[PDB]
Amino acid sequence: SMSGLHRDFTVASPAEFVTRFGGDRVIEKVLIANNGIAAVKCMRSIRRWAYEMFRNERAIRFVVMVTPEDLKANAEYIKMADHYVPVPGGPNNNNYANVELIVDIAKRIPVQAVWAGWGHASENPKLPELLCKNGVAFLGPPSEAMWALGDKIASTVVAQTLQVPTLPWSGSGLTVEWQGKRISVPEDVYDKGCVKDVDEGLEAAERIGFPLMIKASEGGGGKGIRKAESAEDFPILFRQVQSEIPGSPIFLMKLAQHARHLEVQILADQYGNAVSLFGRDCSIQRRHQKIVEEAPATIAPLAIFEFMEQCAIRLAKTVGYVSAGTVEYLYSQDGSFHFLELNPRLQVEHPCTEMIADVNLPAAQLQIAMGVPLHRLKDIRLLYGESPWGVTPISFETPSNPPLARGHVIAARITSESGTVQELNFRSSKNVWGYFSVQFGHCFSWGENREEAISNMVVALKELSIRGDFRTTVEYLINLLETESFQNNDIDTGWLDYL
Repeated sequence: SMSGLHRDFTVASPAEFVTRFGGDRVIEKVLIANNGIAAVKCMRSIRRWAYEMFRNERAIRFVVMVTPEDLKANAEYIKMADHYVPVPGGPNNNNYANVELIVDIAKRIPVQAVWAGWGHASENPKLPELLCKNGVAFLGPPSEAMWALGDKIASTVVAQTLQVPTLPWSGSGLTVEWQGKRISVPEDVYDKGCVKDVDEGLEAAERIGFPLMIKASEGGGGKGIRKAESAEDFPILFRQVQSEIPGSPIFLMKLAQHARHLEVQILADQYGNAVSLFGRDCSIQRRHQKIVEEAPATIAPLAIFEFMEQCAIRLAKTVGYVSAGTVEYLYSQDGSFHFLELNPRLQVEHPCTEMIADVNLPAAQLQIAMGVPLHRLKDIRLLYGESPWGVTPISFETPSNPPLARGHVIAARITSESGTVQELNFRSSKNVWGYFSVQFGHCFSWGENREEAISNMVVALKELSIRGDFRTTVEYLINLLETESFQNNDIDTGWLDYL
């Protein structure tokens, strides 16, 4: 995982840093509630920052969890960490996703914090909840924020309240009344967004139009989802969704007719300040999978993408968000965008943004978790044109130097033809780096401009193809990246099919 690329700008210990930087809580021992690439990038990013600040890569100790599997396969993440605690094997609910387990190990060590990144319990509000109730910090939003955010039903009411365009759904039109105190959606208004039976489901279904999606809020992970295309199928489809994720609330939402998928990168401290770090473009997908990703998103006019940025920050500030998160939008060929959801966690394609904005996200996460306020994070100060170590307040809303992304990035999701994660090296192109977890992986390419970004990524995939387990699986990526349609960044993405 890439960590990036006279006075004394260093302290002697976490303690001094917390004190010196307006911090309010010292975290020097962290438990990583995850494994694989997530566990690797978390350590690498933080340790890079630890070295820059303490001239000691180990200043922030790490304790990881190891299932009898990862352990036997010799996952690299195991020897990297400072301490590791062996955990039960089997599905994640017996480990990396078992919340009681995490807080239990978190308490016994003890650590001052936990990081889960993405996957597993990363989005389960009961984790930060149980952690705080035992005085263990969380490198992610507080349970209140995720609560106040809720599932799609709740968050959509909130986007709507804040007047953010949304796709027509069973809850279209619902809002709540809106100094402090985060927003909350009444249990009664929430139910007005669901559907209890085929009777009322069909009702709303007619008001929305076909085709549409039948989705269970508790659903997710390939479950609790269906595509209704006619009133003659709604009944069986709706009952299908019921039998798959029983008891779950269900809602309907219009099926977006092939548009762009844009993301906004949010970063917020524990004081009310939240900023955007440009966004990502992930309109290229192969069967519900983000294959190729861009950064920033150029497809959309800076004026319109900047507005999405503001709404996103608004949305975040309202739920009292903390740390990093993603707000997904749906930009249309003409100029219409709709809020889709907010990711209460860091994503795997984050290195894109780290690359165009020079921000070490996991390190930001850790400093915010110690109470350091945005204007006191070196990476942000620099991004805002300020002093690397000044104490000066930064006006994020109306900055004197509106940050500009440095370059363009391309990200490709790759697949194969001891260890769990393999770091990739390229003698060919030099603005590319990647990893491969053994199954899937990612490659990140930097370029002075989009052209060079695409170019480099390609020359890299080719070097990649020399590898045995990569003689075919990445061929279509190269062909795809070289297609003229992609070359000119056509607003239309249809061409992805007849490839």
